[PDB]
Amino acid sequence: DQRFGDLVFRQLAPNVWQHTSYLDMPGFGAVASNGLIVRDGGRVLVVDTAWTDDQTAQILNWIKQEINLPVALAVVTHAHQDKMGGMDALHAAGIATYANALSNQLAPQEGMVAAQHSLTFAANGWVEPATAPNFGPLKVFYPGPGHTSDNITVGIDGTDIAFGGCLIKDSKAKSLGNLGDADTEHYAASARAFGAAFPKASMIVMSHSAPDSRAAITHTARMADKLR
Ligand SMILES: [O-]
Ligand SMILES: [Zn+2]
Ligand SMILES: [Zn+2]
Repeated sequence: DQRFGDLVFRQLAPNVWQHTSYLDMPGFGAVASNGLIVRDGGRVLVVDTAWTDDQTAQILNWIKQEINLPVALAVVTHAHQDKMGGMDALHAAGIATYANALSNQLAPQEGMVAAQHSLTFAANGWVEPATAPNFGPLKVFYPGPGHTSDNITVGIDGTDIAFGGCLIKDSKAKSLGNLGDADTEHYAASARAFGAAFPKASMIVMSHSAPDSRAAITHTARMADKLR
């Protein structure tokens, strides 16, 4: 771990880092949320904002210090604050932003600023390529409704890493976290669909646990079986 102001950064693979930010949300403690930073040749790609604009600007500061290449785009994985709370900071920095069309639709009512561009998805869940131009190694997949109706996931080609966002919790988790906007009927199938989309990913990264093996997926799905 690298502490940088109030955030934490951890290298996961040669061109991949996890960003972590915290929100002291009254009645729950200081909640960590993780996203990703990927160097693709001469540019940087970001998955998820931090909770706030200020924290997200700090992610960009860390990138400037440690990588020193332009951030070409960011993709955010649903319309909750931990994933989209820093959209304004990305826009102020001139970064092109992407989210599930449904996330952009939901953003205002969730108190979020929408991304600039909307991703749409084929019936099988893979992103429609025209809507994710220049995504390089980021392979975006909609696994079905789970943690939220709009949750999306991202594999990183050239690595063993797939990012489940808030859909997936680690193999030791006692709960599925914030289910306030969850789809209880479809959660288990959506967790399993994420696993099936990225079958060779041995490192599973997620919002509210440290990186884990694929047991994160099986355990999450087995816990989600109890929601039905
Ligand atoms: O979330
Ligand atoms: Zn969420
Ligand atoms: Zn979350």
